[PDB]
Amino acid sequence: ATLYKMSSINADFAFNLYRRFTVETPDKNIFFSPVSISAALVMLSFGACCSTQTEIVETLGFNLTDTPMVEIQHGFQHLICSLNFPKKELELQIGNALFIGKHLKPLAKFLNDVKTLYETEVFSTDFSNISAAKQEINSHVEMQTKGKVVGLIQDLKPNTIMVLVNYIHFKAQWANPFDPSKTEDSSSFLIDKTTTVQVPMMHQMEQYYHLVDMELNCTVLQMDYSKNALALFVLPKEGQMESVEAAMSSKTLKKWNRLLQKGWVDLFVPKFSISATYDLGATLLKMGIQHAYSENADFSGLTEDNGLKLSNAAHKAVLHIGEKGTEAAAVPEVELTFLHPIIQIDRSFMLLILERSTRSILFLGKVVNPTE
Ligand SMILES: N[C@@H](Cc1cc(I)c(Oc2cc(I)c(O)c(I)c2)c(I)c1)C(=O)O
Ligand SMILES: [F-]
Ligand code: NA
Repeated sequence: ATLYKMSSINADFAFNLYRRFTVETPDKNIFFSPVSISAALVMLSFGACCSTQTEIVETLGFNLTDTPMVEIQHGFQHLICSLNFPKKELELQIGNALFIGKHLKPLAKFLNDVKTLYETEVFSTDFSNISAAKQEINSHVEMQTKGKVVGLIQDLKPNTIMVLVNYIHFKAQWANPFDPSKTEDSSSFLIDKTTTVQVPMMHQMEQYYHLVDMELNCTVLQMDYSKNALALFVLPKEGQMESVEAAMSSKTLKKWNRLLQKGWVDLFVPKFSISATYDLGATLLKMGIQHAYSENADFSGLTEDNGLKLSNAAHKAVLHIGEKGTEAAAVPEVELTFLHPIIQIDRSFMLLILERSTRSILFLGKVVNPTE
């Protein structure tokens, strides 16, 4: 039940956070894992008390009258268990960790609870050595992501006390892989009104769920992975990116779920990779997480020691889109005449990667320029 309520709330948080990012960095690539951020902040909240705690979950979009705190905590336990369960043909792990200055001692019950509930690991770190601390954090993340997310954290100020990190590991195959013999190099991709970049353009004629949204002035194309997950490509009409961004919400996803229809599409999709790195504090504080960052932070559920507060919450997300899926691997031959409409993704678009069993947003972003 809680898992069901969480989907809409987590999606609205995703889009609200996305909009915060557009105002921090206008007209630049955006790419992050909403569900991983949500889960990490619920974990952090598990060690917080009073307003420090309620600020976090309310900023995530929850109403404590509707979903009591313990229900949220257990709903996210169930979510992580579900997403991270081993599945054939899909690797999916969301995860997080805390790095805490060595002078502060976490409560053993907290450590054991968050490992059990959320798979979280917690490390004692000497933040007086900034380069060493960054390497420790980044090595942890690189190992947890089987090497895919490298250099997640880039900046730490002196007097760092606690760092939250969150990440996602994702490996998947398209239900309908592209034939690499049809991939065209150096196709033109508009990164703004007048500027083009050259990108390889994959090409497949197949049946896809898609729609033309007359209200929001965009075309939506659904491409399934072979297990659990799917991609939505959101292609705004000329000059309509801003109106699309403003409209994205859990209500919009519900509308599209109903209106998507299947048919033949002569489809052209760029082959590319995207990444982005964030220090989330700026946005999260604006969105309402204040006490956790202050000298009055109440982390009594985390430690009996005085002086614990959040210093930084860091996140990096990366994804490849290629002929097979997420991996640069061969497409076996076995796995591959009326006039059909063309959808050509040759200009800036929004991208969602969704997980079906839990209705989580694994990745959300805007591809302004696919050639980083
Ligand atoms: N129809 C197919 C394909 C599909 C899956 C998902 I996941 C999705 O994204 C959401 C996200 C939220 I949040 C919702 O409340 C709803 I309804 C759909 C959409 I669009 C389409 C299915 O379900 O397998
Ligand atoms: F196939
Ligand atoms: Na296949």
